[PDB]
Amino acid sequence: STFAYIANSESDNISVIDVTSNKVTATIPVGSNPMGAVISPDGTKVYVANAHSNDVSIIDTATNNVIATVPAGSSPQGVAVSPDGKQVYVTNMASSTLSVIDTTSNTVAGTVKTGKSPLGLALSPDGKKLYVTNNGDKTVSVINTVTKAVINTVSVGRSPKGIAVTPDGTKVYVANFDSMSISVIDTVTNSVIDTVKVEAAPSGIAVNPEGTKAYVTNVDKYFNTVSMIDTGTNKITARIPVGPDPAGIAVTPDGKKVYVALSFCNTVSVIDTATNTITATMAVGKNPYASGQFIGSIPVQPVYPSADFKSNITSGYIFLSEPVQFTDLSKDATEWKWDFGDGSSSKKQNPTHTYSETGIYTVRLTVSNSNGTDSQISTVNVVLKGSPTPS
Repeated sequence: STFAYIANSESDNISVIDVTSNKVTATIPVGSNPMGAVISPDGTKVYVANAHSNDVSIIDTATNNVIATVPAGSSPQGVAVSPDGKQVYVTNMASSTLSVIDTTSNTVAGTVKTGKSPLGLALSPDGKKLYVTNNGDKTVSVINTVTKAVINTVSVGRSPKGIAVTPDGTKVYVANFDSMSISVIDTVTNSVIDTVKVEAAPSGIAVNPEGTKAYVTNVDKYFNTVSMIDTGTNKITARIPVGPDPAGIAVTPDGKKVYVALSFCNTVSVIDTATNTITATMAVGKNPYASGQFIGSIPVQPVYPSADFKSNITSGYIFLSEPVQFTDLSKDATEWKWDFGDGSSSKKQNPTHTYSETGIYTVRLTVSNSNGTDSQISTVNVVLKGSPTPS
């Protein structure tokens, strides 16, 4: 049960996607301008940064329900979850602070002054060090999660954004958006040990489970790509063309797929890490952003409805003004939404419809329940008696 949680900033909701079928299985309303979603290590909770409502939504992965809303700082952007799931970290861009949230009480247990305009954050594997990119300061703040103090300020490039730590915790990669480079930090000394020059504006960063490769989203008018970086040489080895303004990015836990949210297109592109090719691009909410750990396996899967139906159409076609009987065959559905493909619709389970003009119509059935949604399509050929029949 592996899923992706995409924050649709302009529709104030979260798109849940089954990474196995690349299908959106649910849409969860949250706060205002959700800019980030992250799943806890155990996969039981998802945390969402609502930029315009200065708070965090907490979602129960078993029911897709928001169970709480914790107030944060000014303009929350990114979230990270401690290895045990007891503390949630949030970057507050406008107030240049970091909120530390206690998950046993779901309340703010600390506020740390970061660099100017913090954005990206990534936690060390042991959970003791948090790394924050101060986007408006050309620096990364290294915070001691125990003392809640910045123990070191690493100098990086201009407008640092995306940031990630390797699985073995030896290196932290930093995307310097305006400097067209990627800083590499040695966690042992918090020293920049290498700066990788790139073709465009590096934005998001994600290291694969093996720690061998790091994927980077690069912004450039018309030449947007998803680049790869060999963690052993710190050199780009491949570039994959993607839609405009790629931002956030994540690798699936099995390392087979790469998810990229295209805010400008209201879609999410899926890449096969084996062939470095785009194997799918699906629609989500408006202005999707997905930073950090937004993909993970959950122990309990919510009971999703399964759309399916049939009609009284036998010959593959139907005559003009001849009624069509639709029978719902969906599983675990409590709500129906029929689109006949002619501008009319229905909310009845088993609707009847008559078309007023000949033609080929697309009939879509969208079923839903407290946990999510599912859809089914069907083509209906309406013709006159004696007219040519379909193949």
